[PDB]
Amino acid sequence: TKDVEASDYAASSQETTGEHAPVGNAFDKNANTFWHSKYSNPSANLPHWLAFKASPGEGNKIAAITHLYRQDKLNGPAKNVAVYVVAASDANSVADVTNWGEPVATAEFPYTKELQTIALPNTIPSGDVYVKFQINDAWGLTETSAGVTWAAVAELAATAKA
Ligand SMILES: CC(=O)N[C@@H]1[C@@H](O[C@@H]2O[C@H](CO)[C@H](O)[C@H](O)[C@H]2O)[C@H](O)[C@@H](CO)O[C@H]1O
Ligand SMILES: [Ca+2]
Repeated sequence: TKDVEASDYAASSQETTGEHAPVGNAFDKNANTFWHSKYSNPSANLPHWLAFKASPGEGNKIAAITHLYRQDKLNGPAKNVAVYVVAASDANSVADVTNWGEPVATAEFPYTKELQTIALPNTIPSGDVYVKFQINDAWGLTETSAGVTWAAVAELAATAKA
């Protein structure tokens, strides 16, 4: 698998007050930086999401989404998550996508900071697509604690069959 060019980043919210965690940090190929949902007041509640345009080249269809948690500490990583994909011809930009359709994939991540890979069905649109990665709930401050209400992602990407 090969990494797919990403562009046109969007997020349901982002924290820039309590720390510097804007949406761009989930796409900069740097495991030491992350996007964080907004938790300073007025805070954002679940679900949280990130969205981007994936451009695998004409003729190709993306194969998977990868997710890398923040790497400094465990602080309630994503648990149940969902992936939406729409053809790029459906809207002018990521921000113009109103209807994401049914999820093409769901996963329950284990309690960890290691890289997660979500395989996508071979029936999704080929070509350039808009992608939304959505965190519906989260792990707790420990593995058996009540789930937290925020989210953080160090790296998000699409891959394609090389
Ligand atoms: C600054 C710090 O270490 N704070 C701790 C909390 O961690 C922060 O949590 C907020 C969300 O509430 C952000 O996620 C931020 O990035 C984290 O550093 C931690 O959740 C609590 C409980 O252990 O202690 C705080 O001290
Ligand atoms: Ca990063």
